Amino acid sequence: MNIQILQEQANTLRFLSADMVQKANSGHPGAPLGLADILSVLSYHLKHNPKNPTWLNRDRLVFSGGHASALLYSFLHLSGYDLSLEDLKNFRQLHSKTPGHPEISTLGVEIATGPLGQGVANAVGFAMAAKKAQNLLGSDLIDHKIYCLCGDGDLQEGISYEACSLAGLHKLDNFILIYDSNNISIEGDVGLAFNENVKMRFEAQGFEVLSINGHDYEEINKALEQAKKSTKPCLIIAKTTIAKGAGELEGSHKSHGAPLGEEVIKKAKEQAGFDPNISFHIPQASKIRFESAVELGDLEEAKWKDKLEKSAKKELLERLLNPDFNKIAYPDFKGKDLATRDSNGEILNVLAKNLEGFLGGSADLGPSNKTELHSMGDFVEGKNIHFGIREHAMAAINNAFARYGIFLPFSATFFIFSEYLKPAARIAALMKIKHFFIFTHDSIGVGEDGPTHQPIEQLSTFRAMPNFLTFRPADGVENVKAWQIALNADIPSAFVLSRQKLKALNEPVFGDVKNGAYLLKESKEAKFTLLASGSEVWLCLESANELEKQGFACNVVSMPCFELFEKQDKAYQERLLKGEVIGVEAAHSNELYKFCHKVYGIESFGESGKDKDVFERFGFSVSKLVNFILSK
Amino acid sequence: MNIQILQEQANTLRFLSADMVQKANSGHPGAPLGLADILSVLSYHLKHNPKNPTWLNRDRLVFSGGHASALLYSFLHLSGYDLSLEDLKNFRQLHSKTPGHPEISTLGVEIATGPLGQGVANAVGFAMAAKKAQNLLGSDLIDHKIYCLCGDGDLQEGISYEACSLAGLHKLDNFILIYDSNNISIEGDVGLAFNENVKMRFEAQGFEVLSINGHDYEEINKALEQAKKSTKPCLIIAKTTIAKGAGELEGSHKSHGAPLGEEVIKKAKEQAGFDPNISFHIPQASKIRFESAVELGDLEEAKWKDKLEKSAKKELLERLLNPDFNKIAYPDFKGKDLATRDSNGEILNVLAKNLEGFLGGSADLGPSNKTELHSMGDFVEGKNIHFGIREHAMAAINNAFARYGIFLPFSATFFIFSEYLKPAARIAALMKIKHFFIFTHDSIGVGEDGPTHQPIEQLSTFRAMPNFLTFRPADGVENVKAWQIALNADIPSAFVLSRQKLKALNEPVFGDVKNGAYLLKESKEAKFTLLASGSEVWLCLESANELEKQGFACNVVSMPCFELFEKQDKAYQERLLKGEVIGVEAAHSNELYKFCHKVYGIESFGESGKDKDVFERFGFSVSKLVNFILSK
Ligand SMILES: Cc1ncc(C[n+]2csc(CCOP(=O)(O)OP(=O)(O)O)c2C)c(N)n1
Ligand SMILES: Cc1ncc(C[n+]2csc(CCOP(=O)(O)OP(=O)(O)O)c2C)c(N)n1
Ligand SMILES: O=P(O)(O)OC[C@H]1O[C@@H](O)[C@H](O)[C@@H]1O
Ligand SMILES: O=P(O)(O)OC[C@H]1O[C@@H](O)[C@H](O)[C@@H]1O
Ligand SMILES: [Mg+2]
Ligand SMILES: [Mg+2]
Repeated sequence: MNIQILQEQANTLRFLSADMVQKANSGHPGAPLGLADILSVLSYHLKHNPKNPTWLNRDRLVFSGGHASALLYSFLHLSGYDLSLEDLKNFRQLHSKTPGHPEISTLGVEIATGPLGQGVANAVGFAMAAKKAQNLLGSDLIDHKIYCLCGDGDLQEGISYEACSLAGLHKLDNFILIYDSNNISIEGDVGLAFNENVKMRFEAQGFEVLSINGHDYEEINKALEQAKKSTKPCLIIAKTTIAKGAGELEGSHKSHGAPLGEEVIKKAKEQAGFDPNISFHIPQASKIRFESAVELGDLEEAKWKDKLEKSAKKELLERLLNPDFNKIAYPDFKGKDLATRDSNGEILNVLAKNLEGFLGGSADLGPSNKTELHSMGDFVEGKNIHFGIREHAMAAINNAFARYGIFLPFSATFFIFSEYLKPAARIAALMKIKHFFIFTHDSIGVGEDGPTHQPIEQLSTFRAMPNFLTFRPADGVENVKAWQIALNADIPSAFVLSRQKLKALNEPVFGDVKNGAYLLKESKEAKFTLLASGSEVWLCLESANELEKQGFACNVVSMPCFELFEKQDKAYQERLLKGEVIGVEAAHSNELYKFCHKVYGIESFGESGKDKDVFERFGFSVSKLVNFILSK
Repeated sequence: MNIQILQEQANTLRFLSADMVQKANSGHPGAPLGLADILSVLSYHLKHNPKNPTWLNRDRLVFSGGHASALLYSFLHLSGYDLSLEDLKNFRQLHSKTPGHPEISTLGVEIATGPLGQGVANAVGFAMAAKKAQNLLGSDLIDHKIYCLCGDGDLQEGISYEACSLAGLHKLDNFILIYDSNNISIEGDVGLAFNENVKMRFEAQGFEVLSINGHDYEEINKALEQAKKSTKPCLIIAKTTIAKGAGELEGSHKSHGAPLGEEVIKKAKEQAGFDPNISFHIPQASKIRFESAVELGDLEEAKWKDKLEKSAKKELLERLLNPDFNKIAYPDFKGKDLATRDSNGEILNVLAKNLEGFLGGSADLGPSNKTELHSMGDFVEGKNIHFGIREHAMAAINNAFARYGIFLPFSATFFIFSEYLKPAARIAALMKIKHFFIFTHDSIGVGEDGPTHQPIEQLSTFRAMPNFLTFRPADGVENVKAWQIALNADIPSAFVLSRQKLKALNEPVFGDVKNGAYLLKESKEAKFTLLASGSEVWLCLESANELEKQGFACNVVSMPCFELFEKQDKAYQERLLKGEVIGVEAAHSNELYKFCHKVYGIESFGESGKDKDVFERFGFSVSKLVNFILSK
C-alpha cells in the first residue's frame, strides 16, 4: 500500500471504465473516473470473498449511483469475481453480464440500482438487517460494514433523507456513506438546484461527518480508518472532479452521460503512462494487487466458518437459511365474517411465530393496517419495525432485508399510499425477491376519509407491473391460501385488503385460489358469469341468486389474483368464463376486459361519506348490478 | 387582542371541531384541539377576503395535515367564507361541502391535502409562484405570505425535505412553516421513529428557526411577528399537546383518529366555561371577532385594486388571467421524422413565447427531456426552473403554481420516474388543474440504460388514473394536436414521448387526434385492424402493407389517447374497429382489451441493449407481428 501502486490501480479502473463506455458508444464515464481513487483505496478495506458472493458476513458494497456501473464491473473483474474481460467488452449489449445499470443476476452485485436514492436507502437497510442478524446470531458471527457510494442526485431525492433519518435513530455504526461531491449533474453546476449545508444536515440526523479530497490517497485512507471506528453512522464528503484524468472533459457536465471520445482517452492514457493504442489493458502490478482479494477473502471466510462451527447459533442459522413453509398451521377462517385487514393481521402473527426470520412493519399505520406482531417486541431486540411516515424508504429498506440472506420482510401501508413506495416495489419485482407488501384500505369502502384515501387505479398498476402477484382476497380463507402461494412463489406479492368487514364465502366448486380465479357457483348452460375479487364477490353471489330467481343460469367466479389467472390454460379459463362475462370490481380496472365482455367498475375518483352511502352512490348494489347485467 | 378573547376564540374552534367529529362518528379531533390556539392567533395576522377567495394577493394558508380538516372548516365558517353551520353538521357525509380531507370545491380551500408531505411542498410552491408573480407584476402588487401548518407526519416524508431544500436555495422569505410538534403519531410516541434535531435540519437548508409553546398566546404572536420579518424561509417549531383541552385524552394517541366521546366533550366544555348540553355553539364575542375578517378583507382587497389601477402591469395581468390559446401558431411537423421528445421541446418553446404565464422545468433532465426554454432565462427572472433530482416535490410545487392564479406549469422527467411523483400527479387529477406532465424515454426503445429505465406498466397507471389524459403521440403533428387538446381541456394531461427518432405519418383518413383514436388506413371489408400508439404506429403501417400484399384487407388505427377514445360514440368506434382488432404497444397494456381482440405487448421487464436489438428481442418487427396476426 503506497502511492505508485494506488495510482496505477486507480488508473486501471479509469481506463477499463472509459474503454467499456467507448466500445458500447453508450454510458457514463464521468463518475467512474471521479470515483476511481476512492474505490482503489476502498479495495484495501473491503472484506469480501470474490469466489463466494453469498458469504453472510461480507462487507456489503452498494453503488447508489448505478450509472457508475462500468466502475463496479471493472472492480468485480479485477478482484476475481465471475465476470470476465470479454464480459467487460460487451458492456451494455443485449444479454451481456454487464448491463447499463447493475442487476443482481451479475454475481457480486448486492442490489439493483439505477433509480437515484434507492441505493442509499438500501444501504441503510443492509445496516439494519446486519444489526438484526447480530441480535440473532451474536457479534462473533456478524460484524461487517456497509459501504455506499452516492452522488449529488441520490442526496437530493427524498428517500435519502428518509432513510438517513432512520440510520441516525438506530445508531447504525456499521454504515459508511461516501458522497461523491463533484458539483456536477446533468443540468450542470449543482448550485443551480442545491446548496444545503450537507454536514449540518447529516449531523442533524445523528451522523459523524468527515470531509476529504477524494483524489488524495492518504486522506481517503485516513477517513476510512476513522469511519470504521465511528460510534455513529458516518458520511464521508469526498470532493472530486468529474472525469478526473480526462483532460478537457475534467469538471464538464458533458462527461456525465456520453463517451469521452477516442482522442480524449488517448491523451488521458498518455498522461497516466498507459499505452494509448491498446484498450482493456490491465497492468501487472495492478492485476496481482486487485486479485489478491481472492486469497484474502478465502481466508476471511474460512476464519468465519470456524467461528460458526463453535457457535451456539448454527442450528438457528440453518433454520433461517432453509425455512419450512409447508409445516405452518394457518388460522382457519372458514365461515367467519371479517375485514381482510384483520384476517391478514392474524396470519402475520402466525408467520412471525413460525419463522424466526419473518419481520417487518408499517409506515406509522400498525394499528390501522393490523400488522403489529403481538408480544414480539420492537426492533432491534424484537420483530416490529416502526418505519415512521416513510413509505418509500420502508420499501427500499425492506428490499435490502430481503437480499441480506436470512430475512422474510413485510412492508405495510394503506393501498392508496403504495404510490409513495412504487419505485422500490418495482426494484423488488425486477430482482424477483421475496418481499411482501401489505396494502389495507383497498377501495371506496374506506368511506369518510374521502377520495384522497380511496384507491381507484392502484390495482391496475400492480397488476401491470411484471413479476409481482397482486392478491385481493375475498375472505380469510382466500387470504391464507394467498400467503401459502406467496411464500412458495419466486416473485414478490402484494396483499390488497379491506377496512370493512367482508362476508365469508362458501367452498370452491371447481379450481382454487392457486389458479388465480375459480368457481364459487357453477350452472349448466350458464347465460352469465359474474367475475369479481375481494369485497365485490358477495355482491356477485347475491346478484347471481337474483338472476337465477329471474330465470337466468349464472356462474360466479372469484378472482383473488389476476396474474395467476393469466397463466392458466385455455381449458381451465373456458370452463370458468361462460356466456356473457361481467367483471365487477371497486376499481378502475380496464385490464378485466382480458377476461370479461363487460366491466362494472369505478371510472371517477371517490367521495367522502359513510361506506354504505359511497358504495350505493357508485352503483355497488344488487338492484343496480342486476339492471346493468340485464341491460335495462 | 387579549387573553380572554383569544381563549374563547380557540375554545370555539375546539368545540366546533370536536362536535363535528362526534356527529359524524368519524374523523380527527386531536390535531384540531392542538392547533386551536395557534390558528386563533394566526387569524389576526392572515390577510384574506372571505368574500373573494380568488383575491390574487391574499395570504395563502395550507393545512398540510389535511386530517385537521374540521379545524379548517370551523375557521372558514367563523371567518365569513361561504360555508355554513349546517355544512359543519354534515362533516364527512356524502355530498357535503365538508369532506374528511379538504378539497378545492369547498371555497376557501387553497389546495387539496390528505396525503402527508404534499402540503408542505405545495406551500413552497405557492411561495415560489408568489416570487415569480412579484417578478412579473412588481412588489407593489404581490407581497403576501404563505402559511403552512404541518405535523410530524409531514416532516418525516421525503417530499418535505425536497421542497424545503428548494425553499432555502431560493431564499423564500415569504414562506412561514408552522410545525405542530406534539410528539404523537398513530403508532404513539414519535420517538419510536424520529429523533432528528429539527432546528439543525432546517438551518442546514437555509431556514430561520423559532421555537415556541403553541398554547401560549403571546409567544405565538411574537413568533409570527418575527417570522413575518424574516429574511429567510421561517419554521416555527410549536410544541403542543395533542387534544389540548380534552382531559383524559390530552397527549393520547387515541385522540388522533377517533371521536373524543360524548362525556369527554361534556367535561371539556365545563372546564372551558361552555355549556356541555349544547353543540355547535358559537359565543357572541368570538363570532363578532372572527367575522371581522369580512370587513377587513374587503378593505384590504379594495386598497389592492386601487394599486392595480395605478399599475403599469394591468394589461399583463389581464393576459395572464385570460390566455388566448387559439391564436398560437404551432410548428408544422408534417413529413418530418423526429423523436417526439424533440418535437415536444419545440412546442414547449412556442408555448413559452406565446404565454407569459407558461413556465416549468425538469428534474435535472432538461438536456435529455428537451425541455429547456431557450433564451428565456432561469427562475426567478426567467422561466426555466431547475428542480434538481426531486421529481415528487417538483410535481407538488407545480400543483401549487397551477392553483396560484396566473401560471401554466409543466413538470418533466423520464416516464419511468413518473412513479416518483405519481402521488402529486394524482392530486392534480383530483383538483382538475391545468398542470402538464412531460414524460420522455417512454419504452424499451430507451435501449442501453436497461430495465430500470424502461417503462412497462406506467401507461396502464396513467390511463387508469381518472381526470388525466395520457397522450402518446406517434409524430410531431400528433404532438401538436395533443397540446391543442390539453390546453383546452378541463383536466391535466401527460405527454409520453420517445427517446428515439420516429417516422412521420400520412394524414388522417377519418377522425383525428381529438377523437383519441383515428384511422390512418381504411379498407373496405377489413379482416384485421391494427391499433397502436406512439412508436408502434409505423410497425403497424408496415405490417398492414405486408398483410395487404398477402391478400388481407386491413385498417390501421392510431390511438394517441386512450381516455379520449373511451368517450367516443358507438358509431365512431365501430367504423374504426373492424374485423379482428390487434393492439400493439411497447407496454404491458391489458387495458387495450377494451378495444382489441388480441394484444401484442410486453409482459416482462426490459433488457439492456441497443434499441434495435431490444425491440427485435421483444418481438417488435414486421415479420413477427404479421406471424402473430396470422396465428402462425
Ligand atoms: C430517481 C431518478 N431520477 C432521475 C434519474 C436520471 N439521472 C441519471 S444520473 C442523474 C444525475 C446525476 O447526478 P449525480 O448524482 O450528481 O451524478 P454525476 O453527474 O456526479 O455522475 C440523473 C438525474 C435517475 N437515474 N433516477
Ligand atoms: C403519505 C401518507 N401516509 C400515511 C398517511 C396516514 N396518516 C394519516 S395522519 C397520519 C399520522 C399523523 O401523524 P401526525 O402528523 O403527527 O398527526 P397528529 O397525530 O399530530 O394528528 C398518518 C400516518 C397519510 N395521510 N399520508
Ligand atoms: O379506522 P381506521 O381506518 O383504522 O383509521 C383511519 C386512519 O386513517 C387516517 O384517516 C387517520 O389517521 C385514521 O387513524
Ligand atoms: O441520450 P440521453 O437518453 O438523452 O441520455 C441518457 C441519460 O440518462 C441517464 O442514463 C444518464 O444520466 C444519461 O445522461
Ligand atoms: Mg455529481
Ligand atoms: Mg404529531
